[PDB]
Amino acid sequence: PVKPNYALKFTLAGHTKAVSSVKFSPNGEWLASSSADKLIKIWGAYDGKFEKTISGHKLGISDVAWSSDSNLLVSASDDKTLKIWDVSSGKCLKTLKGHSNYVFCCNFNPQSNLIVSGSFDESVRIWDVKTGKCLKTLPAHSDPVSAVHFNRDGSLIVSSSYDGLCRIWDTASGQCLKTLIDDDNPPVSFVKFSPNGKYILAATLDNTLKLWDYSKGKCLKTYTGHKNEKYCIFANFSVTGGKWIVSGSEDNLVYIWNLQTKEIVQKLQGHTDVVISTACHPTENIIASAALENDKTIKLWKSDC
Ligand SMILES: COc1cc(CN2CCc3c(cc(Cn4ccnc4C)cc3-c3cn(C)nc3C(F)(F)F)C2=O)cc(OC)c1
Repeated sequence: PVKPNYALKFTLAGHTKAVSSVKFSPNGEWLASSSADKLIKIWGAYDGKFEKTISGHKLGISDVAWSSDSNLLVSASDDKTLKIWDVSSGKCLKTLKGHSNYVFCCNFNPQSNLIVSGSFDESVRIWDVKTGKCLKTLPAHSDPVSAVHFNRDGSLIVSSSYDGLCRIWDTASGQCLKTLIDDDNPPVSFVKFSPNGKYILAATLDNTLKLWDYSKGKCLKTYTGHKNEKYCIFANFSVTGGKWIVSGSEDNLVYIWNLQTKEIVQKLQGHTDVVISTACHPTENIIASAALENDKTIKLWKSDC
């Protein structure tokens, strides 16, 4: 494929404040969304059909993530907690307490016995899913933590922060294995491992995304053309068809790049505020996007490649 042809199929209205994060369930059936309105919503991944609302946090929610079997969700809230939810019943199974400021980002490990979180309190915490207890507190950064992600076998965690650092952590020991910097130390607004686990995709608040080989510390690709100077915006590897990079943008568009050539191959227009979050369906060429307070809708876009 040379270029995709993503076209708007559904617009998902229901949150009453900015949408903070959207994620597809690993089994492809569902989309979960979190919002500053303190709610989680569940939507059909293929038809946009509203499914249910999950409530219980006392303040807005920044992030949600799915367990590997698609049965559990974890949410990260301004109330300083994370919550583990059984999706099909809606019950809160555990409340994870320990952070001393907003919890901004979260993820399960692939085995989904652990949760990693990053907080405005500048720490990363590793939690046991079964007991809800904090296993490790990492003195990870000197500014809020903008992203945390496990690699494909769960042995590593990558974190990013406004302090301009990206760090790689040994899940088992909690030891910092690598600190990665970039010229002029722009805030690092997002990071995540590539699906094969060999690369790091990192956003910096200088309107730039970079694909890094973190082992050799070498920048392999640079993607520009979007607007990213103010917000932490999710980015993705799209792998079900053509190999793309996907990101939101502060000009209200979804950007899609060719991973190897770095050329913009499509811009998706429709949102009326910053596109803060995008996600890529695990098996079909479907993108979900979500926007800030002046918009508050989620959109599902479908491509033939
Ligand atoms: C002190 O300076 C700062 C400023 C900022 C700015 N900041 C704060 C608000 C915010 C931001 C990014 C994302 C997207 N997101 C979430 C998890 N991972 C990602 C990529 C969601 C939200 C958010 C949370 N809630 C409850 N409502 C929202 C919404 F904006 F949608 F209203 C964001 O950029 C961040 C920061 O440290 C991290 C330090």
